[PDB]
Amino acid sequence: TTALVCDNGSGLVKAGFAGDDAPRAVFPSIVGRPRHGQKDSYVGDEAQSKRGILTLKYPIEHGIITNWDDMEKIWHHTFYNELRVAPEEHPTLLTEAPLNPKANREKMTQIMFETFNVPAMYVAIQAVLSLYASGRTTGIVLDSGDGVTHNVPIYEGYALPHAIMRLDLAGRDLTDYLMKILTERGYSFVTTAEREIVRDIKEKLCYVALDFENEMATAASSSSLEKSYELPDGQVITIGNERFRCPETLFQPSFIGMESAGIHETTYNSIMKCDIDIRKDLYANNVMSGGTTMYPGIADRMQKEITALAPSTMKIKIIAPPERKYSVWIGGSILASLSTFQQMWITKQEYDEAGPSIVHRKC
Ligand SMILES: CO[C@H]1CC2=CC(=O)O[C@H](C2)[C@H](C)[C@@H](OC)C[C@H](OC)/C=C/[C@H](C)[C@@H](OC)C[C@@H](OC)/C=C/[C@H](C)[C@@H]([C@@H](C)[C@@H](OC)[C@@H](C)CCC(=O)[C@H](C)[C@@H](C/C=C/N(C)C=O)OC)OC(=O)/C=C/C=C(\C)C1
Ligand SMILES: Nc1ncnc2c1ncn2[C@@H]1O[C@H](COP(=O)(O)OP(=O)(O)OP(=O)(O)O)[C@@H](O)[C@H]1O
Ligand SMILES: [Ca+2]
Ligand SMILES: [Ca+2]
Repeated sequence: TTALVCDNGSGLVKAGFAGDDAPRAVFPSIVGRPRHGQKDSYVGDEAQSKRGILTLKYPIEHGIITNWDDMEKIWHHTFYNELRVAPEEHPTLLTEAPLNPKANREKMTQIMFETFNVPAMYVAIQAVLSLYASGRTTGIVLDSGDGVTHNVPIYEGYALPHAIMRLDLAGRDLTDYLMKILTERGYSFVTTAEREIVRDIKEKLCYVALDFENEMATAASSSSLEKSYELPDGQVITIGNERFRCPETLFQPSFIGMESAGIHETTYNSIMKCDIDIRKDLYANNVMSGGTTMYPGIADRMQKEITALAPSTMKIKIIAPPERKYSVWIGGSILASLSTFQQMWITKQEYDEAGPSIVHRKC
């Protein structure tokens, strides 16, 4: 009876056992079916590698599960293939997006008990789990993944739904933009294989400039910011100002034609929707989570930008844990293992005697 933790993301599923330091399984949130072994369906890395003979579907869009048949296949693959577990033997903690609809969390609960016959289950908000992994119960999380970005203020352990901000700009948009600007440089990154290559470039060589203009001027007048990158076939290319122009989009979404406030502004706006009494607690506990917060320099830039927006007397701290690609998962692991959490699981009996809407009371 070890609990399972499944963190379901737009781009990647992170899954494993409560008490482990990291998820054992990290794989793409993709289900593929034949166009014309062969097997009836494929999930994860195998679906991506065999994509030329498959139609791919992405059942989590901007953090929200939108296809239940495909999501069932993802969970089945997680349990049976990746973790090699019988879900009927393990309490299972799932994660969900901030502002996940009531009907959605009901269907998650239904499927876990009825399809997978789990003995117990819980559904927790991703950003809240990341805050827990940072060792606190009060703060404001910026969670940015492959498909969605949220600001989530949290007080005494619970998210404050009225102040949550959602922005449909995240890692996939940054990858697409890097493809575009490397192509404008004189290269050609346009195909699906080239998307995977550019994602690798983004993850290895991009960074957030402390000051965009200073960095552009450095790049214009020297080769000091230029890095080499070797493609799979051996050709070597040069990346220059694209390294920081790509993640700059988070702070200035207009670079890709979005009129949204940038991540510093949405952080400020979210704090200002909260009760005035807790705002200082939020400013002093800005926690970054998700893969799209991984850029070197992001914390210092956030500190600078929030300082410029906040009152002059305000103490501001940005916490950017090294583990933040997996901090939602870690939060789930430590929560599921915690003595005081054990009474909070929805049990199989509780489900049988209430149905899926028990999720609103217990979660
Ligand atoms: C080495 O592993 C760590 C890696 C890590 C990941 C990360 O993302 O962040 C870093 C660490 C982090 C920045 C860190 O870095 C070095 C610094 C952090 O600074 C304070 C230090 C953390 C220590 C690791 C931790 O030592 C155990 C310090 C400790 O200090 C006293 C903190 C303890 C917190 C009390 C504890 C809480 C938050 C955690 O408890 C396990 C929560 C799960 C409690 C949740 C809770 O009380 C809610 C409100 C209640 C009800 C549920 C409400 N829900 C679900 C609402 O939505 O749950 C029952 O928090 C912890 O015990 C946190 C433990 C974290 C780990 C074991 C992860
Ligand atoms: N070192 C890195 N630098 C920049 N981006 C990174 C880095 N590592 C991972 N990423 C990006 O992070 C994203 C994946 O992060 P994450 O697992 O948090 O998202 P997700 O949970 O799948 O999606 P979402 O939370 O949006 O639903 C991808 O876009 C990936 O390219
Ligand atoms: Ca996520
Ligand atoms: Ca703008």
